[PDB]
Order: sequence, then structure tokens, then C-alpha cells
Amino acid sequence: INLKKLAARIKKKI
Repeated sequence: INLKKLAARIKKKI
């Protein structure tokens, strides 16, 4: 789990 990684994955979604 890495919030920086998980958050960046949202950039690709939005």
C-alpha cells in the first residue's frame, strides 16, 4: 500500500 501510488492512479482515471 502506497498512498502516493494509489493517488496517482486516480490521475489516470480522471
